[PDB]
Amino acid sequence: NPSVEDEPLLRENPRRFVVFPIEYHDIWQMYKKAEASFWTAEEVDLSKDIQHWEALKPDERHFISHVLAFFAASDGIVNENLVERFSQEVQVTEARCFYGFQIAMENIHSEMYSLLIDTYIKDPKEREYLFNAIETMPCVKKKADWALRWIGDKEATYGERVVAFAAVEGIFFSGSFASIFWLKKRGLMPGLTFSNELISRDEGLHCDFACLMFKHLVHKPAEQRVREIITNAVRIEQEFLTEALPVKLIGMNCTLMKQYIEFVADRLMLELGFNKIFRVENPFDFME
Amino acid sequence: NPSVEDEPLLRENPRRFVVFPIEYHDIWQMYKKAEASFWTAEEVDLSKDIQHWEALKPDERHFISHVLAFFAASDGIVNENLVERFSQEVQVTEARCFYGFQIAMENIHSEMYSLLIDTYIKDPKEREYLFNAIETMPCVKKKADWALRWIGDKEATYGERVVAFAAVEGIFFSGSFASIFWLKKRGLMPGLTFSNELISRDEGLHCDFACLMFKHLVHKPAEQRVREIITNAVRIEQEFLTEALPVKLIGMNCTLMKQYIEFVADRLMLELGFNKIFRVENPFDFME
Ligand SMILES: [Co+2]
Ligand SMILES: [Co+2]
Ligand SMILES: [Co+2]
Ligand SMILES: [Co+2]
Repeated sequence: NPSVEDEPLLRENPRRFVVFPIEYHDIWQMYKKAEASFWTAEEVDLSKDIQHWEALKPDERHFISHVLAFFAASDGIVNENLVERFSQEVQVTEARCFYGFQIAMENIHSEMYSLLIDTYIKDPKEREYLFNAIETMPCVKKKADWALRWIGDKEATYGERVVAFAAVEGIFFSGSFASIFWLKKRGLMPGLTFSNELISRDEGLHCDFACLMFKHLVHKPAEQRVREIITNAVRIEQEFLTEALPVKLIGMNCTLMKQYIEFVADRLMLELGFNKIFRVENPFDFME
Repeated sequence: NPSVEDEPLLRENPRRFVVFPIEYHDIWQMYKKAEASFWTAEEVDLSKDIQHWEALKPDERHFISHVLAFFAASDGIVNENLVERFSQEVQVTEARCFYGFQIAMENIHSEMYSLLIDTYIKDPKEREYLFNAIETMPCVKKKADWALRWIGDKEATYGERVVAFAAVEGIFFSGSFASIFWLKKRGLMPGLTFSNELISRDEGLHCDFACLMFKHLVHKPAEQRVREIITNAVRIEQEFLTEALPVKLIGMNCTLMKQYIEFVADRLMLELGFNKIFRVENPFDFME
């Protein structure tokens, strides 16, 4: 390999397989924060929610079910990206650790969503419909396809793929994470919202890490390119939350939801070392 | 792909990425046992050992240091096998889960050994010597090379590679796990032996799982082939523990150590569904 041979993160250097002669304390500290946040789905008590789900309005259940549909496999995709690309291509021991843990936690998120979906939708029909939302519901498909693309895209560089996946884990999740936090505020679905809390704290960590990898990348995509992969994520996430599945359904103001998504992308841009794109304030007090 | 298209474990079937429509409860139960056994190195208290290491005899420290040398990277190799082969080639959600966890736990074992090595060898010279034992100490190299081979071996089949790695995780570790348990018995090195307890319980689980994968493999290697990959592991592990690093050094009877290694391989053969090879009793009461 050429250009790669000059990238600390990817260079075939290791000639080691050991951990303590610690090379990057920043990457290491990130792996430690994650190890510290370990949790199992068994910990989220879903016993009640089954009826909480009943107390809901039809438009709300519609909403929450479509949102779950998406979360049902995305953390699937992620782990399929991390095991056949990142945790691989990267040869820095501290980063492979962070990545080994991320994969373990994505399979737990993945499990969490399923339990959710099983606890709420008992009629088998719907259940299968939601489980295979990747191939049944357009909107989510137009999402899963995006993250699914950077996996097999044989052309994109690790620089571009890290950003894109940061967009998937932060922008593609921010929409729903915000709306789920809304419910919590409004006193609804404590099993949903509690799980949504643990998981969100993980995705936050998975993005900062992605950003951190980006910053250890030498030859990275130009700002304009990054701005465009992020911007596109914003549009696909917006369209999703104020069109194919309007947050109106749970009583939220689309226009503000949009502004939030942008505020999120702005925070992602800072993290990556660039300027804000949209320059808009985070409109939800319970999010800032 | 041909033959593979007919293997449940490897067939490009998924078209899912979700976990709850649970297909194999046996593989699932194995992933749950593992999730349940989670532990962090932070949990092993090494505060004392530094001097316990001093109370030891020179031949014993020699022994324990060379044994650590090996454990310093093997769990490195394993995870490099699991991320760029098994967790990949396998498409069964329950198995990828077990594998996501195994990788997370191997990076912790990997960390555990380093902490050990740092706590015991303070002089930097030795320390680097042991950390790079893969390229410094023959005997271990003749071990790491074996597991390292089935990783890049482009010819071997997933059937053969599962057995071989089961040989690496059970036979290549049994020797040292036995001798470390000896010390525990004889009142020595509680930090070493305690960590050696947690880790051993994991490798046991990693082998049964490997065996379990083998049993879900349709078209597998013939018994003779399996007998030979296992037998070879026995010889390389024996030679190591009664030649290049005789258990004599910690007061153990080589001849019996050999018999143990065979008893271990026999238990591995049963597990895989075959007949015992050696037919010898497990000689250590504290192991059977
Ligand atoms: Co996740
Ligand atoms: Co994530
Ligand atoms: Co291990
Ligand atoms: Co193992």
